[PDB]
Amino acid sequence: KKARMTVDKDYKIAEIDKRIYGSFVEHLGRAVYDGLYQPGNSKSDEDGFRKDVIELVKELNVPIIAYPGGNFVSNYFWEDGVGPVEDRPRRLDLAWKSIEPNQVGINEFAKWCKKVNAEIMMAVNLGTRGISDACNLLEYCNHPGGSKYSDMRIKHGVKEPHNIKVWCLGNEMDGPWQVGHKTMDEYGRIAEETARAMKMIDPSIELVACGSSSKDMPTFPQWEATVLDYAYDYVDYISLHQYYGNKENDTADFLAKSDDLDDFIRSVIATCDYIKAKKRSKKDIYLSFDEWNVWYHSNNEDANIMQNEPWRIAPPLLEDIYTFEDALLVGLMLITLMKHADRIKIACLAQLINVIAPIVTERNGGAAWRQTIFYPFMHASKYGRGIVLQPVINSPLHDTSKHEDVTDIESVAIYNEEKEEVTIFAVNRNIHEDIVLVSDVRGMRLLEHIVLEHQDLKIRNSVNGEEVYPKNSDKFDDGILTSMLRRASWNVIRIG
Amino acid sequence: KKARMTVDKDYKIAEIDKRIYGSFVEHLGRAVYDGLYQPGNSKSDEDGFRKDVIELVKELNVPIIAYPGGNFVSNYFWEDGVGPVEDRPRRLDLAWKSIEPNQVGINEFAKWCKKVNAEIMMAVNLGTRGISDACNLLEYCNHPGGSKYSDMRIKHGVKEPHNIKVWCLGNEMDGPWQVGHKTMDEYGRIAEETARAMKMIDPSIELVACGSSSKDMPTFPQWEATVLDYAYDYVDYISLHQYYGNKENDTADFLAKSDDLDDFIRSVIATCDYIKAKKRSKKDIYLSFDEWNVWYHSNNEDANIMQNEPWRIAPPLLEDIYTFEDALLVGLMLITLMKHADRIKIACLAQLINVIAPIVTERNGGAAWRQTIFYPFMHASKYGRGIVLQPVINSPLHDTSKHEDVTDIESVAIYNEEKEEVTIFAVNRNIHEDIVLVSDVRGMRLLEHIVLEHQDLKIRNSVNGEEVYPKNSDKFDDGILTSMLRRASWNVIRIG
Amino acid sequence: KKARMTVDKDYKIAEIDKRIYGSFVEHLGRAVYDGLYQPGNSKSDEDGFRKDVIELVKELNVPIIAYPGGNFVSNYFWEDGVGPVEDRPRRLDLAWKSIEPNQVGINEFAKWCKKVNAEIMMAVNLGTRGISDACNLLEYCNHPGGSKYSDMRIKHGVKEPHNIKVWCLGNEMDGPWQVGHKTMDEYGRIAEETARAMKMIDPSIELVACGSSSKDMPTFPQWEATVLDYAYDYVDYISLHQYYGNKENDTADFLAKSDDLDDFIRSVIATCDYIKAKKRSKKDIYLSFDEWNVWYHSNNEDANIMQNEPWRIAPPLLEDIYTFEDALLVGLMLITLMKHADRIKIACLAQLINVIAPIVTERNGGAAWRQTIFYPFMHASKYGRGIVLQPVINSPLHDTSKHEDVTDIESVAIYNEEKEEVTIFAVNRNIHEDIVLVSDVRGMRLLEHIVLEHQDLKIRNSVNGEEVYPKNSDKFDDGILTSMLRRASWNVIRIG
Ligand SMILES: OC[C@@H]1O[C@@H](O)[C@H](O)[C@H]1O
Ligand SMILES: OC[C@@H]1O[C@@H](O)[C@H](O)[C@H]1O
Ligand SMILES: OC[C@@H]1O[C@@H](O)[C@H](O)[C@H]1O
Repeated sequence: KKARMTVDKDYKIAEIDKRIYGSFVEHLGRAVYDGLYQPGNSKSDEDGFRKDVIELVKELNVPIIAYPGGNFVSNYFWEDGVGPVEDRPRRLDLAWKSIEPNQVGINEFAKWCKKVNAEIMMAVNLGTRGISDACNLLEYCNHPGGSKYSDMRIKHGVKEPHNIKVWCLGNEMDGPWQVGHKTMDEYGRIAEETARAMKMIDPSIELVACGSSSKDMPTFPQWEATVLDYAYDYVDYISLHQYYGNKENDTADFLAKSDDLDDFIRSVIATCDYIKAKKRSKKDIYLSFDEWNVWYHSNNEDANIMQNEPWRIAPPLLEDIYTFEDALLVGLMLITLMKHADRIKIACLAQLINVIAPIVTERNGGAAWRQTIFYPFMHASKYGRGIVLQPVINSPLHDTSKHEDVTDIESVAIYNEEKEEVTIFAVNRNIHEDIVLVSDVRGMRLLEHIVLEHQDLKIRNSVNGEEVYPKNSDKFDDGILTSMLRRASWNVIRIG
Repeated sequence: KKARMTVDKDYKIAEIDKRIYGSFVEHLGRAVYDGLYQPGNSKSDEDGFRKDVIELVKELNVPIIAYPGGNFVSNYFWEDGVGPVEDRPRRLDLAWKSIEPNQVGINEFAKWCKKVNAEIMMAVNLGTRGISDACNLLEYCNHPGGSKYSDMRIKHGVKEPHNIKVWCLGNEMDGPWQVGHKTMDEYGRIAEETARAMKMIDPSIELVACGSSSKDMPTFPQWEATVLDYAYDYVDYISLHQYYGNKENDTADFLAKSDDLDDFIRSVIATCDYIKAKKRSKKDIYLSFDEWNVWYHSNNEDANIMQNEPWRIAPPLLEDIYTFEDALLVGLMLITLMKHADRIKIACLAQLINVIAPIVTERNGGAAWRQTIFYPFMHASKYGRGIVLQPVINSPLHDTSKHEDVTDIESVAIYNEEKEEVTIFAVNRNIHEDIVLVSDVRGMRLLEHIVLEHQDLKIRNSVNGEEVYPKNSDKFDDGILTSMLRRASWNVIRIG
Repeated sequence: KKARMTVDKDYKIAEIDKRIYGSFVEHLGRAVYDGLYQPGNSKSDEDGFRKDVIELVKELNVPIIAYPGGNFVSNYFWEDGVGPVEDRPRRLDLAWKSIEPNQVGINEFAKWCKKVNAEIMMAVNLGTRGISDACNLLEYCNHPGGSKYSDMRIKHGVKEPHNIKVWCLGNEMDGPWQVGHKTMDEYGRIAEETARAMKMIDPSIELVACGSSSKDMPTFPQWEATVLDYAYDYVDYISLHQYYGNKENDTADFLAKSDDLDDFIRSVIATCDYIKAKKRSKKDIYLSFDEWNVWYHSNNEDANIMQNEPWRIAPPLLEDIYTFEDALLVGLMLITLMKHADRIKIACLAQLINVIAPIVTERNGGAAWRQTIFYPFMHASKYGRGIVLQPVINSPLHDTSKHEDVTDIESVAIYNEEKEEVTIFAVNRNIHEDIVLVSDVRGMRLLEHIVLEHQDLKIRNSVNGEEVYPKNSDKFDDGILTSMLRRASWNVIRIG
C-alpha cells in the first residue's frame, strides 16, 4: 500500500524520438476503403478523404505511418496503384482473401499523410518481387526527375518527390501465413542486396530489416541474428512485432503481459549488440517496433469471411472493439516502450483506421468514434516528448496465473526541458487495491492530473458514445509528488 | 505349366482412381501441329482438330491429360499462347530445339479436352519463371471474374473459368538436359512457396510436386525426400517417371522390367511415408506416375534431327513405332499400376498423339491409326474401373539374362460391384511355354476372353492395317475359372 | 651490365590468340558520351562517331572489345538500348551515380565495332537479371529470324544477326561495391544455369565465367574453384582482373609488380587444373584477362564527383593521365600476358576510350591524343602475332623495396611464319644501369629496333603533344643479334 519513486533531471535514459508515436495503415479490411477514404461521402473532402477521421488522426500527433503492409505488401505490385485511376487493375489480395481495386495508391495515400501531418514509412514487396523493383519504387518516390521512374511520378501528377525517409525491406516473411515466405538465410541475403542497391539511389534513407513475426516463432532470435549478420552494414533498424490477447478472461494475467514485452525488447537488443561485436561495428542497430497492439476479439468473426464470403472488396476484417482493460495494456505497452526509448526509435500502433484501430468508422457509410485505446495513445504522444528518466522504483509485488513478481505500478518520467514540465505516466495493474505514489522529484508545482478509470473492466465504446475518456480528476508538497492511483487505472501526472 | 491364383472380393487393395488411365500431350514434335491440330484438313473441324483422332482418344477413355509439358514447360511463357492469335509470338523451344508458333495455347487445348471428354492437368513453368507467374496462370484459369487475369480470360473469349483441378509444380528439373535445372533444395523451396501461394488463390486445386526424372538419377530418391520435406503440407502428390526399352534384343528380360517398375513404386511409397513420419502428418502423399511408356525405337533419328535440322516447326521427333512385344510390356505395366491403385491415383501414358504414342497420324495431313500399345491401354481403361483384389498367386518362375525369379504369369483381378463383373488382366511373360491359370473365384458365369497374341514378337501396326488387335478368342466350372494363357500373350478374362 | 637470351623456333609455347590484344568500353564517364560518340561534332560521321578516334582505335589493332560492362551491366536492361531512340528511357546507373541516356545501345555499338574492325564480347546482366533475360539478348543477337527476339532485331534495323562469338556471364559480383552482389554458390549456380540455357539457343558461342575482382579479394581463389566446379561443362574461360598503381612513388618496385601478375596467373591456372582433376575432365579452361591496366591517378578526383555532383551525364570519371613509367609497366604486363599465351586466349586493356585509356578526347568538344600507354599496346598488337617462343634468359637480377630478385631484363619472342619475322619485346626495369641483350638466334637479317624511352619517368602526354612516342632509334651479325637496352626502356627488336 506504499510505492516510492525517484526522478532525477541529472539521470537520463535517452531522448525520446517522436516516431515511437507512429502508426500503420494496411490495405486490409476497411482500413482504407470506407475507412480513411470514402469518396462521395458528405464528411469527405474533394479528394475523397473523410475529414472527421483526418481530425482524429491529428489528435494522436502521429509523425509517421507505415504503409501498405503488413502481409499485403508481400504480393503487392506498387505500379498497379499509380497512374490514371481508369487503368488500375483489380487484383487478388492473397493475404486477406479479398479483392484490391487500387484506387488508393502511393500518390493518394501520400496526400492523406500531408492532411494528417505524417511521413510515410514505405514497405517494399520482397515476397514475389526483389532488388530491382524496390529500386524502381525508390526512384519513383525519391529521385527528383530526369529518369524513367522519376518522370513517371511527375507525369502521374506529383512534381515533387515524396522523399520518403524510412523504408521496410519487405514484411515479416518468416510466417507460414505469408506469400513468398523466406528462410532466415534467403531473407538476410535479399534484404542485404536490396539495402545495398537502394542506398545507391538515395543514401539519405534509412532501412528497416524484418525481425521475427513474433517472439513465439521457433526461429526467434536466430532469425534476427542471421538477418543482421548479412545486412549489418546496410540497414539501420531491426523490426519487432507483438500483439496480446485476453481470450483467457484473466485480467490479472493479461495485464501482466507488458513484462513479456520488456523481456522481448531486451532480447532483441542483446541480439543486435551480439552481432555488433561479431562485426566490430561502431554502429548500433535501433529498434523499429512497427507492429504492436491488442488483438484477440475479432478472431472468430474473421474466419467466417475468408472463406465463405471471400474476394469481397473491403470486408470487415479485424474489427476488434476494445475494452477498458485493453487500454490498460496499451498504456502499459506505451510505458514499456518509453522505458526503452534509447534503442526503440520507431514504433507503430497497429493499426490506425478501423482495422484493430483506435479510430473507427461505422460500416457502409460512416460515423467515426474513439475506441478505448485512443486516449492512452493520445496522452503518450502529447506529453511524452522530451527526455526519459530512469525508473528508480520500489513498488508492491503480486503474482498472477502465469506471471510472478509482477510490479503493481509501472511508471516512468518524461522531462521536457523546453516546456519546463515533467509528465509522469503510471498504470496500476492491481485490479483490486488502490496504491499511492510518492515521488522524490529531486528537481526543482503541480499542473494537473488526468486520469482514465472505470468500474467495468469489460466496458467498450461505440458510435453511440464514449464510456472511457480522460476525466481530469484527483487530488504535491515540497518537491515530493504525492498522488493516488485507483485499482486498475491509467494516470498522467503533470508538473510545472 | 499350371499357374494358380485365388480371387476373393473380401480381399481388396484399393478402389481404382480412373485418373490412372490418363495421358499427356506436350508441345513436342508432331503431337500438336501435324497431329491433333491440322487447320485446313478435310478430316479436321471448326477448330482445326482432326475428328478421326478425337474419336481415337475417346476410345481410350482418357479422363485427364497433362499439358503442356514436359520439358517444354520449363521455358514456356503461357501468355504467348493466349489471346488474339495474330499477336502471339514465335518462340524458340530450347527443350526440343523447335519453333513454337503458339497457334494452340491454353484455351485451344482446353476446348480440345472437352471434345475428347477429358480435363487438363496443368503444368506451370518453374524453370525460367516462378511464384507470381504461377499465381497469374492459376487465377486466369480458375478465378471467375473481376480481377486482372480472370477478366483477361473473359476478354479472351472464354467466359467460364477452366477450373483446372490438378496442377504440376514444374517439370523434372533434376536432369542436366532441362532448361532451368534446379538442385533438390532449390526446387524444394520454389515448389513449397508456389504451392502455398496457389492454394491461397484456389484452395480446391490439388498440387503435384516433381520427383526425380528417373530412378537411375543419383539424386533418387533423396530428391523426393527433400522436396516433400519442404512442400509436404501444401502438395498432394509426388510424381514418378519411368520408360523401358529393348535396345538389347532380349525379349525375355524386356518383359521382366515391369518387376523393376514395382520395386521403383515401393521406393517412392517408402520415401513418402518416411517424410510423413518426419512431419508427424496424418495426410498421405499419393503417387502421380505422370510419365510412363515404352520408348527406345526413335532414339537415333531424334539425334539426327536436333541438331542437324534445328528450329523447324513440328519436327517428326520421338516417333517410336511399337512392336507386339512392346504392347506386352505396356500391359504388364498397367497391371503393375493397378496392383498399386491404393497409392497411385494419377498416371499418364507418355504420350497421347504421335510422340511415343498409341495414336499416329501419318504426316503432312496424315492418316491416323492405332499402334500395338493402343490396345492393352484400351482394355485397362475400359474394364479397369472398380476395386482391386490382392493378387494371391503362385505361378512358375524363370530367370532371364539380368533378372532372377521372374514370374511367368502376371495377373490382377479387379471387381466392379455395380456392373456385377470381375475382370482378370493376365499376361504370360513366358515367351516359350503356355500356362493354364486356375483361378479360384470364391463365389460369385464367364462373359468373354479377349486376347492380344502374335507369333511375330517384333510385328508392328501401320496405316495399312493392324497386325495386333483384340481377337475375341479361346478357351468356369463350379467356381474355378480355368483359362489357357498362350505364350507371350495379353489376356482380359471376364466373369459376371 | 650484359644479359644473355637465346630464341629457337623449336622451343615453342603457343600460338598467340589475337584476342590477347582486346579492349573494353564501359558506359562509364566519358567513354561513350563526349568520347567515341558525339553526334553533332564536326569530326563525327553519319552515326555520331568521332572519326579521329575510329582511326586511332584502328591503329591499335583491337580485334575484340568487351561491352557494356563492367559494373554498369549489373543493373543494365538491354531493352533500353534498342528501338526508336525517342522511346529509349533515361536510367539511374547505380554503378557510377550517373544518368544513362541510352542513346548508344547494342545495335549502335555494333556498328562502331565494324568501323574499328573489331568484335563484341558481350556481358549479360546477372546481378538484377537472370536466365531468361540472357536468353532473350542472345536470341536478339544470334538467331537469324522468325522468332520473337530475332524478328525484333530486324524490326530495329539490323536484318542480319551480330552473331556475338563470346559472352560474359555477368560481372565481378563478389565485391560489396556492385549492385546485385552474389556469393560463390549463388554466382556459381546462376552461371551454370545461364550458360546451360544459352548454349541451347546457340551452341557456337563461348562463355566466360567471372573470377574474383582481384587477387586480393579474401574469397580468392576459392571463388574461382567453386564457380568452375558448378559451371565447368558449360563455360570456356575464367576471367582475371589486375590493376597497378604507383601512389607510393617507388618507380623500381612499380616496374616489378608484373612478377606479381605472373604469380597471379599461375595460381588461377593451378586452380583450373585442380578442378580439372576433380571433374576428371579432358577439357582445359582458358584464361580471359578482360580487365588489366595501370590505374591510380584520378582516385582523388573520382570521389569528389560522387556524391557531390551526382547523376550527371558523362562526368570525367577515371580519367587517368598516364606518365612514362606507366607505359613501362603496361609493357611488362603485355610481355607477361604473351608469356602465358598457352592459357590466356582473351585479354582486354581496360579501358579503350577516355576511362583509364590509351586514347583521350579533351572534353566538351574534342581533341584526341595518345596517352603514353598507347604505344606498347600498339607494338604488341602489331608485331606480336604468330608463335610465342620459349624464352631462355640468364638475365641479371636486382632487389627493390618490397620485391626480391627481380629480373633486370624481361623479354619474349613472337615468330610469324607468314613474314619470317621474329619480333622481340624487351624492357629494362633497372631504372639505373644500362644492359645489353645478346640474343643467340638459332634461326635465321636485322630490320628495325623501335624504342620508347625518356628521361623524366613522370613525363606525360597531352592534347598539346606527345612527349612519349616511338623513335626508330638504336643501336645483328651472323648468329648473334646484339642490342643495347637503355635503362627504363621498352624495345621492340626485329629480324627478317
Ligand atoms: O497487422 C495485422 C496483421 O498482423 C500481422 O500478422 C501482419 O503483419 C499484419 O498484416
Ligand atoms: O515425354 C517426353 C519427355 O521425356 C521426359 O524425359 C520429358 O519430361 C518429356 O518431355
Ligand atoms: O575499369 C573497369 C571498372 O572498374 C572495375 O572495378 C569494374 O569492373 C569496372 O566497372
